[PDB]
Amino acid sequence: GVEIETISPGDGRTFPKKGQTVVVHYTGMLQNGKKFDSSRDRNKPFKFRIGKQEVIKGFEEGAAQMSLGQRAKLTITPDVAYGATGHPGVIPPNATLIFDVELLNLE
Repeated sequence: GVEIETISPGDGRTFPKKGQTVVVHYTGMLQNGKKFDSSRDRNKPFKFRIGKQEVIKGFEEGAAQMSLGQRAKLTITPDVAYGATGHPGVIPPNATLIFDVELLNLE
């Protein structure tokens, strides 16, 4: 599943909803610390839509438990990421993924 370790609290009231556009900064790492993706390098927020299957399952599941202004470390098991196949490029089979995520806005 998804483990959430809070670095900075959100308001604890305002969470992502169906029909909303989620606006976040994120950085994705393997367990060994290596980066595979980021929004922070381009220095601009990344947007994705709840329920629209635009990101891996674990990432959305984690974000949906975050409130406005929260920054957290999401630990995501392979079965809700890329699983036994991994993905072309950095991500190997059975990769538990680490995401540094900040929930900036909901549009």
